[PDB]
Amino acid sequence: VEAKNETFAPQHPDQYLSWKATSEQSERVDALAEDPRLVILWAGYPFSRDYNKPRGHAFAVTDVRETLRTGAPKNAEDGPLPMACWSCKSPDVARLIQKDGEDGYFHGKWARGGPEIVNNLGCADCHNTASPEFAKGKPELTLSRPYAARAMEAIGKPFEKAGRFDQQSMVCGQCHVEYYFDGKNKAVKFPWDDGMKVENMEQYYDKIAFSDWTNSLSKTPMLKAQHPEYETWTAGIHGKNNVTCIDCHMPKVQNAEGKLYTDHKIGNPFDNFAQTCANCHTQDKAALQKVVAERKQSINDLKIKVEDQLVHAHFEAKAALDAGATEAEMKPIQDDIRHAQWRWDLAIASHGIHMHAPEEGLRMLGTAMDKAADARTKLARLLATKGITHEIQIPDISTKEKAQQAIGLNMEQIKAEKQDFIKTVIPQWEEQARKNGLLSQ
Amino acid sequence: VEAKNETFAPQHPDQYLSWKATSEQSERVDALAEDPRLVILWAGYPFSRDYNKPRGHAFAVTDVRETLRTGAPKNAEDGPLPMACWSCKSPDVARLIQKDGEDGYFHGKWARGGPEIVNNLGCADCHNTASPEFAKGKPELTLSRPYAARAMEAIGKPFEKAGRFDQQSMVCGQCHVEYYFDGKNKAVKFPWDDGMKVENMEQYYDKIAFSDWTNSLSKTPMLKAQHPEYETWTAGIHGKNNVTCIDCHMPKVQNAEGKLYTDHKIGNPFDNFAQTCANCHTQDKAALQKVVAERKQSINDLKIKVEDQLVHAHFEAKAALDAGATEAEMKPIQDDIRHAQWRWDLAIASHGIHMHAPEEGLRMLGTAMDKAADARTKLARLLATKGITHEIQIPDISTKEKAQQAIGLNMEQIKAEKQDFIKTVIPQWEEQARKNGLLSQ
Ligand code: HEC
Ligand code: HEC
Ligand code: HEC
Ligand code: HEC
Ligand code: HEC
Ligand code: HEC
Ligand code: HEC
Ligand code: HEC
Ligand code: HEC
Ligand code: HEC
Ligand SMILES: [Ca+2]
Ligand SMILES: [Ca+2]
Ligand SMILES: [Ca+2]
Ligand SMILES: [Ca+2]
Repeated sequence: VEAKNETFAPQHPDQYLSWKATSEQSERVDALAEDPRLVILWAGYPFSRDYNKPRGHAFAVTDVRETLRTGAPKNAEDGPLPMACWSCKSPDVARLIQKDGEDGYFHGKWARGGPEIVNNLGCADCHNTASPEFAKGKPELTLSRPYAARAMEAIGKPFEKAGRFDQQSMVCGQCHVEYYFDGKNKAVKFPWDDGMKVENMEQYYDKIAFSDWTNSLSKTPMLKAQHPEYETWTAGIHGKNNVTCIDCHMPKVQNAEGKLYTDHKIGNPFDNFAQTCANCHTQDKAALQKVVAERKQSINDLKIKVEDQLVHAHFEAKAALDAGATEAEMKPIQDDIRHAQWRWDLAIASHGIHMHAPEEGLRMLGTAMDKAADARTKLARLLATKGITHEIQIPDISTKEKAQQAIGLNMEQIKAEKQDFIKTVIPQWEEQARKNGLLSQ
Repeated sequence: VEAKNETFAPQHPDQYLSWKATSEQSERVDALAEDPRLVILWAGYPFSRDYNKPRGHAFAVTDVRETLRTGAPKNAEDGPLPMACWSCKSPDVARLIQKDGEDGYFHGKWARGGPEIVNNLGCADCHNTASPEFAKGKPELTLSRPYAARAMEAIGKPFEKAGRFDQQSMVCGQCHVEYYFDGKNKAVKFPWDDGMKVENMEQYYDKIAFSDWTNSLSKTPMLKAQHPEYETWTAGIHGKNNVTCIDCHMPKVQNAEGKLYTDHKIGNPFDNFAQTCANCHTQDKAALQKVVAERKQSINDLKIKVEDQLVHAHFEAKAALDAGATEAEMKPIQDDIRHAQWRWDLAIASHGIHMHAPEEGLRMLGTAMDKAADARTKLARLLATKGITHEIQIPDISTKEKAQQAIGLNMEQIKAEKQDFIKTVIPQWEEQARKNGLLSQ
């Protein structure tokens, strides 16, 4: 596998050039600053430190390098996070998987990978670049992540038997999914064995009593959702009609000399409306943008109501622990909080949900609300048995920075450490990669 | 106005015959039997006695005659309900409105109308049959209910200025809407002044402190939703694309001799798929029925979770009243129950919601859940201050008949009175109507 994408700029100029252009999509928006409530709901987990909205594929490697979530490893065995964090960021992951094998790849801390995983998300992620057919300009789409191949099988869709159009969406489905870390090596695995609906994955995580972390306010064993667009897309009316991710996000387009190719500048479809929705819809651009924005507002409105409930629940649960509640007394409440938050998180962890499957988004939040209702109703009784009967009062969480101080984060300290790491360690990584010829000189 | 529909059978055979055929749609399904939870939620209101799903237009008059809800008037001034209950059932309503004027029509009890309102929902409800153009076989659509005309104005769409296709949906919008009874005469009025969304109508009813009834379990001043398909259709993706009620429910169709006309057998569109959906869709019948049925199950699943919460809330509120809670103490809880149930009710009072605007149905239920959550959380605290800290236990409500006994209904007594009334008073009404030539001999 060839991870150095430049290698391919000469044979495949139109793709290389449009691919490279995702660097223009560089706005990196602080999702926590926008919704400080998230810091409470993720108390005790790295997402409470740093969580931004997605940007261009071109920023993948640098963004995982720079999140507060990966911390500031002193050495190849240090740092909070495992090798698996590289998995969906670079074609060097494919290199390493074929070089050291999967287990070899997953072994160790993220930091171990720093001077190995250096090329931007690119050609060998989606393409079997080895094939002689690829130089000839045929796609030769492939799944380069074996854990993604397994999952497509688990879901009844073995890649190599799927038709061309299913395969298009599956390449995106290598990374744009909900996943968890499986086993002591912490390998990536999509929780799809029982299906891809919220309640499927819920029972699945429960069969194996898995938790991503324990919320540090309520002591609840939490599950974390991550960007489930593949699951959520297939549930939506476009996916039911086999409108693929490529149909909206990678439209066929023309050379300055009318040669047709696929736009690799993967971004917002509305930017190229004539070449995307317009292919299948007669409504004009402003009409369709308007509909989409209404679904975004609806979901956001309900989204915040659920989040407000969960903020009350985590702090009520803390008030109960402080009042001497025992584990047996907390366990049913924690079950409800775990379930409520999982449904909420999965509902909105994809920033596309209002477009891909707005009605599933709304449905998940409704069922999140049902569990949050139970959680807080059980807490009001529990606290009563402890002699407390007033409303539990929440610290000021009107800003990201207040919410972070409120759950005990030393943000200056944390940012200082990260800034020191970025400034000094990353350039060491790139110099090592150059010497080893992993990175273009 | 000509309320005797037969009058028109000779000039307009294809319409008359298909119109008459809604009598084939005669299955009258007991909605209460299916969901006994409704009896609790409507405790103290007529809907807790009798509530069926819709059937054919041909059964409108007889169904309003036979519901337990209209009771068994001893005379023209007796009975629980007003004249307004006739409003959306018969073209004799249009007769009376033009003959006695609107105020004259609304004055009095339902019972007063019994020998006056006797023809089936029909031609003069939707058509200006007076127009010479109508005999010539032009539609000459009209709004025969002035309170419907006002509402279309209130919504920025004066009928006579709307285009042909908006007008099609507006005739259905004379009856298929959420309404309330305004003033001492209890005239029909659509609560559309602030718009037709759930939150519009909610603030609207609140501005004027209106209540339909007080739930007899929780003493909450309740609002009742009714079949808001007009409002809900305009909100959905088909209405946004001006697919009219006629496009799915009254398809254009062909004579045995290829004369084209509009099917007046108003029923389920799927029955005539080749002539309805198929006009605009390429998916086949089973594919589209399958989608529609999934949305129906999603909504029904959420629907029952909200209902269960509201059942708990009404009985918890009762427990609190029983424990001595004062009005000041109850008022904030009652506000939340009123709001929660209103959002739920409006979300599912239309049996078409999963088809017309599934996502607005889901959304409303989500916001119903948020208020139900607040209601029960405040109740748990209120009860605590009364020395109660255990879960409030709910009577057995597993059947319609159990739930009805549980809220204090004497159903045998009620049914016996109704049965007596139907057997003896109705045939008197029809004989009077014949003698006055209101009803075909
Ligand atoms: C595929 C299964 C992934 C694994 C494993 C990890 N990430 Fe990821 N990440 C993935 C996608 C598809 C996206 C974009 C969509 C989205 O909703 O964000 C991302 C994005 C990020 C970002 C940028 C945004 C942000 O959160 O600031 C960061 C910083 C990031 N990912 C970090 C990260 C870490 C630290 C991981 C190891 C736990 C990790 N990702 C794994 C897909 C996948
Ligand atoms: C996934 C995120 C991709 C990355 C990274 C790259 N390509 Fe791609 N490419 C992708 C898809 C989904 C498709 C279309 C397949 C189909 O069935 O239509 C393609 C296609 C190509 C082609 C074929 C010609 C064409 O349709 O334009 C070429 C020559 C190609 N891709 C080249 C290419 C190069 C050089 C890349 C690295 C810079 C690269 N692709 C990355 C998806 C993805
Ligand atoms: C793992 C190798 C990925 C594959 C395969 C695909 N995407 Fe991706 N995507 C990935 C990451 C890590 C990120 C976040 C980048 C960051 O640094 O923040 C993304 C992001 C997107 C976005 C958002 C773009 C923006 O400007 O905001 C989109 C629209 C997107 N990805 C689409 C997409 C499609 C359509 C894919 C299949 C061809 C696809 N991605 C594959 C990682 C990976
Ligand atoms: C058209 C029917 C689409 C298909 C098929 C897919 N996506 Fe999409 N996506 C679409 C739109 C219109 C938007 C933007 C919504 C808006 O408010 O403008 C998106 C967005 C995304 C994003 C996030 C973008 C961001 O926050 O920067 C991602 C990560 C994304 N889409 C992924 C994605 C994948 C993986 C798909 C195949 C499973 C896919 N989309 C299909 C429209 C459409
Ligand atoms: C063909 C490959 C499509 C492209 C490209 C886009 N859409 Fe689409 N859309 C498509 C189908 C086949 C359908 C189902 C209706 C039908 O014609 O049978 C739709 C439906 C929608 C809807 C309504 C459903 C809903 O989710 O509420 C919307 C709002 C919609 N499509 C939006 C949309 C946008 C914004 C697109 C460009 C980003 C777009 N579609 C592209 C097929 C296709
Ligand atoms: C229009 C503004 C109406 C007024 C005023 C009343 N009703 Fe009605 N009713 C209306 C529609 C559009 C429908 C069918 C749709 C639906 O969801 O039911 C009905 C149906 C009935 C039925 C049949 C089903 C049932 O509940 O058993 C009955 C018995 C009925 N309506 C009774 C009724 C009474 C007693 C009224 C006065 C309070 C009344 N309706 C007013 C529209 C309208
Ligand atoms: C509303 C529930 C209606 C009732 C009751 C009746 N008609 Fe109707 N009719 C209705 C609509 C919505 C339309 C279509 C208008 C359009 O723009 O296409 C019609 C049309 C007719 C016509 C016109 C010819 C045609 O398109 O078939 C005729 C001759 C007609 N209607 C006759 C008719 C008679 C005789 C009725 C009482 C038995 C009657 N209609 C009732 C809606 C409604
Ligand atoms: C008041 C005069 C009405 C107008 C105008 C329209 N409808 Fe109606 N509809 C009305 C009632 C009172 C009822 C319930 C009948 C009963 O006795 O239960 C209904 C019912 C329907 C139904 C359900 C039919 C079934 O078989 O279950 C549908 C599909 C329906 N109505 C459609 C409809 C359309 C499309 C209209 C505009 C042309 C329309 N109705 C007008 C009362 C009135
Ligand atoms: C196609 C896009 C439709 C339009 C436009 C309207 N309706 Fe509809 N309606 C449609 C379907 C497919 C169904 C049945 C759903 C199912 O599960 O099979 C319905 C149903 C109704 C009903 C209730 C039927 C019943 O319970 O017997 C009513 C009262 C109804 N529809 C009313 C209605 C009105 C008033 C409309 C214009 C505002 C309207 N529908 C448009 C499909 C479509
Ligand atoms: C033209 C007058 C239509 C008729 C008749 C029916 N539908 Fe439709 N539908 C129509 C449009 C213009 C759209 C929007 C997408 C697009 O092509 O631009 C749709 C969309 C749908 C959808 C997807 C949206 C959603 O609500 O989830 C479904 C599921 C759908 N339509 C179903 C449907 C059925 C069951 C119909 C017969 C009862 C039907 N449509 C008729 C236009 C028209
Ligand atoms: Ca973005
Ligand atoms: Ca996860
Ligand atoms: Ca029916
Ligand atoms: Ca009402």
